[PDB]
Formats: sequence, structure tokens, C-alpha cells
Amino acid sequence: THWGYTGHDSPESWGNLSEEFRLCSTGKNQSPVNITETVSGKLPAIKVNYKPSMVDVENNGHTIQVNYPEGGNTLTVNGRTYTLKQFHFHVPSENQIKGRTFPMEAHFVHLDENKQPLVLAVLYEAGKTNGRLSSIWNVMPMTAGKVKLNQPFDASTLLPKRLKYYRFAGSLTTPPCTEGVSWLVLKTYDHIDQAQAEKFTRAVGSENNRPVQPLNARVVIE
Ligand SMILES: NS(=O)(=O)c1nnc(NC(=O)CCc2ccccc2)s1
Ligand SMILES: [Zn+2]
Repeated sequence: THWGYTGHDSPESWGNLSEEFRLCSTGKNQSPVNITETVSGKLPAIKVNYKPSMVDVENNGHTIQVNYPEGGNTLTVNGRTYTLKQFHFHVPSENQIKGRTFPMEAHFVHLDENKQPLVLAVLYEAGKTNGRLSSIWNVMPMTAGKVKLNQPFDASTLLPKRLKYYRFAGSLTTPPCTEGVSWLVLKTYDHIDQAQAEKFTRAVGSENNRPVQPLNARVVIE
């Protein structure tokens, strides 16, 4: 069922659009969030095992998505292994840090053996053109189709060597807004241009940022 960021489709209305989408408005542990009050804690370290892969690059009419047909790109945290399935973007960002919104956000979406979801988020500040993403921005389809394995990419490049993160629990930020999702947001920011963000926006057709949802009973760990 059709959903979007403006008109009658809009996020305030996602719950009304379909019975399958009802948690988008009813649910109490939704993403994204404004990270403000955090409990300081001893979080387990992230180990990143990403590598040059063949990826498929899609415009799905809501975001640009780099898909990974095959495994082998993994993240280990607290002894569990999560497989990178895909990563995509939001312009502007969805999450905030103390009210701060960033020009863009990347979401690296994983599953472990148990099928537990985990999104790892990189926030991009205003700065230099992003060299490492230009591979993707060149091949970026500007209509609802896919550019296929003619496309090597190394997602190692897109993560910092400092892997300090905020940790909370929440939802998909898109319908059907399934809860059950672990969020790690990295404290270290990468960088983009204005020209790169607008190209994304041009291609996807709109700004694809869901408003922040109350944290409610949830605690963010620093
Ligand atoms: N905006 S976002 O970063 O939170 C999203 N990421 N994935 C979305 N939906 C899917 O990936 C389809 C399959 C799926 C469902 C549940 C868990 C993992 C994968 S929304
Ligand atoms: Zn996302």
C-alpha cells in the first residue's frame, strides 16, 4: 500500500493507510529518536568485517538502497554475528543528537542467525564532497529501477575507525514500522556536500525523514 513523506500518504497518516501499518502510530518503541538524556554504560565493542563485494543498487521510490545478495559482510558485537543485508540513506537524517539534525543519515541493516534486526547509523555533517560514496552516486538510478552487479563496493570505507555508539531499541522508520530492532548510532560523523544531498533528493523525489518519536520507557546508553 502506497506511502510517502507528503500529501495524504504522510508519516502522521501511515497508521490509517493499512491495518498492517498500525504500529507506526500505536507503538511505543518507535524510531527515530532525539538522543538527549543517556545513561553512560559499558557497551561491547563493535568488530566490522566488511569487504569488496558485488552489490545491487536500487531506487525504491523512497530511498537509494545498496543491496547485498551474498553474506560475508558482517559485524560482531557481544559474541553474536550480524550479516549486512543492505544499506540506504535518509536526507535529511532521521535520528538527532540533542536536537541536532544532520544533512544525511546512512542505515546499515543486519540480521543474525536468530533473525534479530540491527541497524547501524552513520550521520553525515556538512563538509567536503564524500569521495567514498561517489561510486554509488554515479550509478544512482533516478527512477524506480536497479543497477546490477556491475558494481563493486567496499562498505569498510563508510565506517569510522572509532566505533563508539549510542545504543537503544526501536523500530523500522518506514511502514510497517516493525519494532524489535536494535539501534547503534555511531558517535563519529562522516561528511557530505550540498550537491550530493540534493542529488539524492532529486533521485528519490522527496525528503525521506520520518519525525522523531518519543523515547517513552526507553534509555539510550552512551
Ligand atoms: N529506515 S530503516 O533504516 O529503519 C529500514 N530498514 N529496513 C527496512 N525494511 C526492510 O529492510 C525489509 C526487510 C527487513 C525487515 C525487518 C528487519 C530487517 C529487514 S526499513
Ligand atoms: Zn532507514
